Amino acid sequence: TIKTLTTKDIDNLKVEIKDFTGLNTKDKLSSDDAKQESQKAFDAINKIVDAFAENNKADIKDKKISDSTIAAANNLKTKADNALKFVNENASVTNWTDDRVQDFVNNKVVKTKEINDLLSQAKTDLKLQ
Repeated sequence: TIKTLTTKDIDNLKVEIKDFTGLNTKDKLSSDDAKQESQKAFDAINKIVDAFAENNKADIKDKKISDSTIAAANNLKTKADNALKFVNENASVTNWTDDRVQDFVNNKVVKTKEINDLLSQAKTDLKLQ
Protein backbone atom coordinates (compact mmCIF):
# COMPACT_ATOMS: atom_id res chain seq x y z
CA THR A 1 0.00 0.00 0.00
CA ILE A 2 1.25 3.42 -1.09
CA LYS A 3 1.98 5.87 1.74
CA THR A 4 3.60 9.31 1.68
CA LEU A 5 5.09 11.54 4.37
CA THR A 6 3.12 14.25 6.16
CA THR A 7 4.46 17.21 8.12
CA LYS A 8 3.83 15.17 11.28
CA ASP A 9 6.00 12.23 10.19
CA ILE A 10 8.85 14.56 9.24
CA ASP A 11 8.55 16.33 12.59
CA ASN A 12 8.56 12.85 14.17
CA LEU A 13 11.90 12.17 12.46
CA LYS A 14 13.62 15.07 14.27
CA VAL A 15 16.34 14.33 16.82
CA GLU A 16 18.54 16.56 18.99
CA ILE A 17 22.27 15.76 19.20
CA LYS A 18 24.47 16.92 22.07
CA ASP A 19 26.57 19.98 21.21
CA PHE A 20 30.27 19.19 21.74
CA THR A 21 31.69 22.59 20.76
CA GLY A 22 34.57 23.58 22.92
CA LEU A 23 35.21 20.05 24.25
CA ASN A 24 38.81 19.53 23.13
CA THR A 25 40.26 17.04 25.66
CA LYS A 26 39.52 13.46 26.65
CA ASP A 27 38.50 14.46 30.20
CA LYS A 28 35.82 16.81 28.82
CA LEU A 29 34.42 14.35 26.24
CA SER A 30 34.41 10.62 26.97
CA SER A 31 34.42 8.09 24.16
CA ASP A 32 31.21 6.64 25.64
CA ASP A 33 29.33 9.94 25.24
CA ALA A 34 30.71 10.44 21.73
CA LYS A 35 29.65 6.88 20.86
CA GLN A 36 26.15 7.35 22.28
CA GLU A 37 25.55 10.60 20.38
CA SER A 38 27.02 9.19 17.15
CA GLN A 39 24.76 6.14 17.47
CA LYS A 40 21.77 8.44 18.02
CA ALA A 41 22.59 10.45 14.88
CA PHE A 42 23.26 7.31 12.82
CA ASP A 43 19.97 5.66 13.80
CA ALA A 44 18.00 8.85 13.14
CA ILE A 45 19.51 9.43 9.70
CA ASN A 46 18.95 5.77 8.81
CA LYS A 47 15.26 6.16 9.66
CA ILE A 48 15.19 9.36 7.60
CA VAL A 49 16.74 7.67 4.56
CA ASP A 50 14.27 4.78 4.80
CA ALA A 51 11.31 7.16 5.18
CA PHE A 52 12.42 9.19 2.15
CA ALA A 53 12.82 6.02 0.09
CA GLU A 54 9.37 4.75 1.09
CA ASN A 55 7.84 8.15 0.30
CA ASN A 56 9.36 8.22 -3.19
CA LYS A 57 8.38 4.57 -3.77
CA ALA A 58 4.76 5.80 -3.82
CA ASP A 59 5.60 7.50 -7.14
CA ILE A 60 3.09 10.32 -6.68
CA LYS A 61 4.39 12.97 -9.08
CA ASP A 62 3.50 15.97 -6.90
CA LYS A 63 4.65 14.30 -3.65
CA LYS A 64 8.30 13.54 -4.45
CA ILE A 65 11.54 14.09 -2.57
CA SER A 66 13.99 15.64 -5.02
CA ASP A 67 17.02 13.62 -6.09
CA SER A 68 19.21 16.34 -4.57
CA THR A 69 17.55 15.87 -1.18
CA ILE A 70 17.89 12.08 -1.46
CA ALA A 71 21.60 12.50 -2.22
CA ALA A 72 22.02 14.92 0.69
CA ALA A 73 20.38 12.39 3.01
CA ASN A 74 22.70 9.64 1.75
CA ASN A 75 25.73 11.89 2.26
CA LEU A 76 24.65 12.75 5.81
CA LYS A 77 24.20 9.02 6.45
CA THR A 78 27.76 8.43 5.25
CA LYS A 79 29.00 11.19 7.57
CA ALA A 80 27.16 9.71 10.57
CA ASP A 81 28.50 6.23 9.77
CA ASN A 82 32.04 7.60 9.53
CA ALA A 83 31.68 9.37 12.89
CA LEU A 84 30.39 6.20 14.56
CA LYS A 85 33.23 4.17 13.01
CA PHE A 86 35.76 6.76 14.18
CA VAL A 87 34.54 6.56 17.78
CA ASN A 88 34.25 2.75 17.78
CA GLU A 89 37.79 2.35 16.43
CA ASN A 90 39.34 4.84 18.89
CA ALA A 91 37.32 4.34 22.10
CA SER A 92 40.15 2.81 24.16
CA VAL A 93 42.32 4.69 26.65
CA THR A 94 45.20 4.30 24.18
CA ASN A 95 43.37 5.67 21.13
CA TRP A 96 40.97 8.25 22.65
CA THR A 97 43.50 11.08 22.78
CA ASP A 98 43.01 14.84 22.89
CA ASP A 99 43.87 15.08 19.18
CA ARG A 100 41.24 12.48 18.30
CA VAL A 101 38.69 14.24 20.52
CA GLN A 102 39.35 17.50 18.67
CA ASP A 103 39.15 15.71 15.31
CA PHE A 104 35.81 14.15 16.28
CA VAL A 105 34.35 17.44 17.50
CA ASN A 106 35.56 19.66 14.66
CA ASN A 107 35.31 17.28 11.69
CA LYS A 108 33.29 14.11 12.44
CA VAL A 109 30.30 14.58 14.74
CA VAL A 110 26.84 15.22 13.29
CA LYS A 111 25.04 18.35 14.51
CA THR A 112 21.30 18.79 15.03
CA LYS A 113 21.08 21.60 12.47
CA GLU A 114 22.23 19.30 9.64
CA ILE A 115 19.35 16.88 10.28
CA ASN A 116 16.88 19.74 10.72
CA ASP A 117 17.97 21.38 7.45
CA LEU A 118 17.55 18.03 5.68
CA LEU A 119 14.05 17.57 7.09
CA SER A 120 12.96 21.13 6.26
CA GLN A 121 14.30 20.73 2.71
CA ALA A 122 12.24 17.54 2.43
CA LYS A 123 9.21 19.52 3.62
CA THR A 124 9.90 22.09 0.89
CA ASP A 125 10.22 19.41 -1.81
CA LEU A 126 6.83 18.01 -0.73
CA LYS A 127 5.22 21.48 -0.40
CA LEU A 128 4.20 20.84 3.20
CA GLN A 129 3.49 23.05 6.23
